Amino acid sequence: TLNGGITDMLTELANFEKNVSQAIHKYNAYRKAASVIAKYPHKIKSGAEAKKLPGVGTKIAEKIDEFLATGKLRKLEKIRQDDTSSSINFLTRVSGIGPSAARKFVDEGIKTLEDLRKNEDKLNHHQRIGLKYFGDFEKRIPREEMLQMQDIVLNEVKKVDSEYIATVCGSFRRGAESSGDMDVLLTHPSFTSESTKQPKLLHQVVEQLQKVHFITDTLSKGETKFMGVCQLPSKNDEKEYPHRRIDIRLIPKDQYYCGVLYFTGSDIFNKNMRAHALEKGFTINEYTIRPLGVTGVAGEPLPVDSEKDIFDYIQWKYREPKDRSE
DNA sequence: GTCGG
DNA sequence: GCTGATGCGCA
DNA sequence: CCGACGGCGCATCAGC
Ligand SMILES: [Cl-]
Ligand SMILES: [Cl-]
Ligand SMILES: [Mg+2]
Ligand SMILES: [Mg+2]
Ligand SMILES: [Mg+2]
Ligand code: NA
Ligand code: NA
Repeated sequence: TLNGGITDMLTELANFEKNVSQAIHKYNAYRKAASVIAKYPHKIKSGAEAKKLPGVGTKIAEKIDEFLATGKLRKLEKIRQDDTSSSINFLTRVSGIGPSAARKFVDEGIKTLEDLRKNEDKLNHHQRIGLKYFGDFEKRIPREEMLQMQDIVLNEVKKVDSEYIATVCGSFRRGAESSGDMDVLLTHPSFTSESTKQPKLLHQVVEQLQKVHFITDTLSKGETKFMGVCQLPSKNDEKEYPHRRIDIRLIPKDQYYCGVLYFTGSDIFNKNMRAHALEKGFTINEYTIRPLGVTGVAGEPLPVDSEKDIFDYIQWKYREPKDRSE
């Protein structure tokens, strides 16, 4: 990988600011730099060169200078050698333990995995499930399994009502060889911006996936978003597949393109597209693209008939999902 | 941390 | 209950 | 040279 050194460096630092320093802005700042640099088609040979790129500033350039000179960064070596920092960072890897909780747990001497398993009682349900499948959630999902999981989900959706449409989004939709989790966008005719008089559209689908033992646990669940756990069925005498995170998001059918755009990501792409829409005087969310009022407030949703249409409004060359990755 | 008001 | 803030998610 | 930075769903707690 071309500038992997640098981008691993910046990505490790971002994680440090988010998880340990709880500096969310520095987090984004490192993330922005890392994306632009990873996109940069020449091997970077100095800090000054990188500083031309948007979102690289003086300090990231010093850091690139150091790393190019020595193959490491001292700041990161300090961080790597601080048990406290390192235990904080590590707890955030549990699903449902973010920066606050991680920090609190460490402040009362919960520093290891063994410690968490001995204090289940201190964990809410989400954290308790995060911990239970901690090792499973660390693994990636090969595309060939994602294809099995998709087949399973679309099959059951169809079974509940053939008018549902389910679309596997995220990295999968971008053509990744492996995904972190499974992201499913859901639409039904009876759910539109103009209204829902029909009850339990998401519920019916979650219930049916539990009925067939695909969904095994629920992290959080509302009327439009489900966050939970699933598992492919294994064969006799072969060890089980790991459990996997699954997110299902019910979007109004008439807002499908904004939704699919949102759920396809990547998260950096989304944030840069939304940032760009603003420079052009629009605001994009998963539901709509709207123009900006001078008073700050957003006006009315513009009509969209394709993903392509959203890019057009902000005057971007359409980018296929595979080119929305990092 | 960066870029821009 | 509510509104709002915060925490932890998602892309 | 301080001070915004995409946007939002769900869970939970504070102060009504
Ligand atoms: Cl749309
Ligand atoms: Cl909206
Ligand atoms: Mg992700
Ligand atoms: Mg995903
Ligand atoms: Mg996901
Ligand atoms: Na720059
Ligand atoms: Na976490």
